[PDB]
Amino acid sequence: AYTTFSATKNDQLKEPMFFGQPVQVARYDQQKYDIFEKLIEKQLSFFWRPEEVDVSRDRIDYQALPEHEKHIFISNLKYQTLLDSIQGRSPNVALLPLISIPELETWVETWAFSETIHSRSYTHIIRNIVNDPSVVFDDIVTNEQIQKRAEGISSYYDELIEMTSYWHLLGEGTHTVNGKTVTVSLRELKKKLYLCLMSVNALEAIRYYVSFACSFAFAERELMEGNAKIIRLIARDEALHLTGTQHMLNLLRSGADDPEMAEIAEECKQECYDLFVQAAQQEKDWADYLFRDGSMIGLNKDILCQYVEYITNIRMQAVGLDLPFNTRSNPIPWINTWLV
Amino acid sequence: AYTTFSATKNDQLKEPMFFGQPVQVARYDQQKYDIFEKLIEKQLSFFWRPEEVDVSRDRIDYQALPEHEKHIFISNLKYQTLLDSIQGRSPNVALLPLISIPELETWVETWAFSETIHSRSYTHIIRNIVNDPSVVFDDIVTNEQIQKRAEGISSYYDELIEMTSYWHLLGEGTHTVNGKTVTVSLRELKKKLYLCLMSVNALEAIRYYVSFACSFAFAERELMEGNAKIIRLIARDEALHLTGTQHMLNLLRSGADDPEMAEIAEECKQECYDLFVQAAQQEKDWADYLFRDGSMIGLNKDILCQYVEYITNIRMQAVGLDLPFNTRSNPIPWINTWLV
Ligand SMILES: [Fe+3]
Ligand SMILES: [Fe+3]
Ligand SMILES: [Fe+3]
Ligand SMILES: [Fe+3]
Ligand SMILES: [Hg+2]
Ligand SMILES: [Hg+2]
Ligand SMILES: [Hg+2]
Ligand SMILES: [Hg+2]
Ligand SMILES: [Hg+2]
Ligand SMILES: [Hg+2]
Ligand SMILES: [Hg+2]
Ligand SMILES: [Hg+2]
Ligand SMILES: [Hg+2]
Ligand SMILES: [Hg+2]
Ligand SMILES: [Hg+2]
Ligand SMILES: [Hg+2]
Ligand SMILES: [Hg+2]
Ligand SMILES: [Hg+2]
Repeated sequence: AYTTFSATKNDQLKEPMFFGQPVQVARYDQQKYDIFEKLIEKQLSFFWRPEEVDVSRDRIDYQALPEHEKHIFISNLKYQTLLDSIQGRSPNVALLPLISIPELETWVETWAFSETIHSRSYTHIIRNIVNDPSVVFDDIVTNEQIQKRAEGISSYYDELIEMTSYWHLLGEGTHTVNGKTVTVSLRELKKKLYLCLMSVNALEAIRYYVSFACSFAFAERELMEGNAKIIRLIARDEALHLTGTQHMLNLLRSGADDPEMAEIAEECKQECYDLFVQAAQQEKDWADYLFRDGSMIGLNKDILCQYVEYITNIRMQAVGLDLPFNTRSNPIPWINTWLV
Repeated sequence: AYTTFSATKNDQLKEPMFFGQPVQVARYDQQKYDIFEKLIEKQLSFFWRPEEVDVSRDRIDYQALPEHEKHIFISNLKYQTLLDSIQGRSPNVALLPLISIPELETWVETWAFSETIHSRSYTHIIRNIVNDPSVVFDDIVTNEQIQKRAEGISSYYDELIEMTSYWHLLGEGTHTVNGKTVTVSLRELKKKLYLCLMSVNALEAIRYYVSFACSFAFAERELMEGNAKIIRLIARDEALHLTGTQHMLNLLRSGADDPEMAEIAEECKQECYDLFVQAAQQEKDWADYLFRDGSMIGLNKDILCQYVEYITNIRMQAVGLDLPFNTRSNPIPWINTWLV
């Protein structure tokens, strides 16, 4: 069913965002949704290369850090490297085979490309501060706690990729594959896309924002400046990445794009709620790992689930869900000097 | 099983380029083949935005152009837009699910991203010279001469993507899928990937350079200089894209990566000869439609035919194939100045 150039002259302004006919000519002169084209212009305007940032003094600062603080810093860096490794390849292998309008196709490619610049940033920081990089890169894959926090991210992507493969190969219906019946259903595939997309939104909206806080706390003490300059540039990109996912989900939820997608949003409302609360909870549980050997000036586990509670509430009402946490002002207003 | 984060701690230096474990950590501190790292570095240095090139006088020059020269100018541009539309998405959908070392994975995504910039520069040129872009864009999909010149490209990719889905889902073996026997072999998928790559090698190395010669012919008569600026930037990216496919193909042939690919390259050497002959022929048959309303003084079918002939021999030799055409000197040496 998938093709890299569908031979049908079709009207790309009238196609749904997903599961319509595959894009053939990449046009940018008109668009169903201007927002995706604007996010492409803005992300190209923000292009930056990690190597321009001097992180040489960070090697000295990290070495002087009080051990539990070296742990807080590198543990958070290791989790940041894991997320951007998944965000470099996955928008592309998971969403590109389903997009039917060109501007969202080129936005998903600009977004995945700015994710690999973030992964390149983390090699630039690690190699500069730790002298045997292999010690931190190999601990990403097997570290129990990084896997508990990231639990569930690969799963959503992988199930969507697998389901997409059945759909494109076999189409809808009940089929037999070696004695087993396999039912392919487009409604199910749309719920899977929807939940996947709400999970990417929770990843960029919440999961990165908790790590920015740990990086900028060091920056407030004039430590790890350098790492902070890079995390600032990354934070500016993520504001756009998050704008993109919020627009995609509000458009699907509003019924403006595919009527059936709005039905699915409403039916899936409780599972979205619980899934956001589980993402927040994983961040909280993580704070226990991070601050087990003691806290640092400006940040501890108490100020952190507070901040995760605050940021989850902001992101959840943005995508029209109900707030799970009791309303707060921002517990760490100093962070806005580094973010927005 | 395809996965976005393989749970196994693996030595990424010992994996093959293709069909080994899916990459989990995107690290850039070490590489099995540093040429892909050097190419990611080079491509990022060459970052350029189309929108910053002033193509306003091109509107006056194109207006002043005689009809048959407008035809030669727009047909060429319509085909280039079709190729980068396919090259923006197809590496990422077809190659990315099969790559096993991080440097090739990020080079394939930086390469695909530079193609969507080439697609975006063509919209910038088109929207500046024509009064309604849709008569250009809507003709591309339906132009039969464009689709005759293009035949082959979308199909190798879709076949490869299809075979990869059956392998990912079903695994190797002989299977019963809806009462039909479906055999999946990794050796046949390897051949498929290998010749997909030979084909990408032939579309980049040949089809693009023909289209460049037709663009710089106007520049040599001091017309279309804004378009000549963009095309010279695209050509500088294409030298990198071509080095990467010739290096992938030559490393697979050397038998230093996967031994079976070195066998595949030997066994399939005549199919690899034939698709280069077929591609060269597609390029010559285009000249009939390209100069159908009349030629230009230094640019006609015989000049385009011996240029295709000349560049096809240079390309085939660089990957160790036999030369099909009579050796000759460059029929249009003026192209050098524009290429470097
Ligand atoms: Fe990121
Ligand atoms: Fe992001
Ligand atoms: Fe290109
Ligand atoms: Fe190219
Ligand atoms: Hg997703
Ligand atoms: Hg997902
Ligand atoms: Hg934090
Ligand atoms: Hg943190
Ligand atoms: Hg940090
Ligand atoms: Hg939902
Ligand atoms: Hg929802
Ligand atoms: Hg959710
Ligand atoms: Hg290919
Ligand atoms: Hg191909
Ligand atoms: Hg030409
Ligand atoms: Hg060959
Ligand atoms: Hg070959
Ligand atoms: Hg000839």
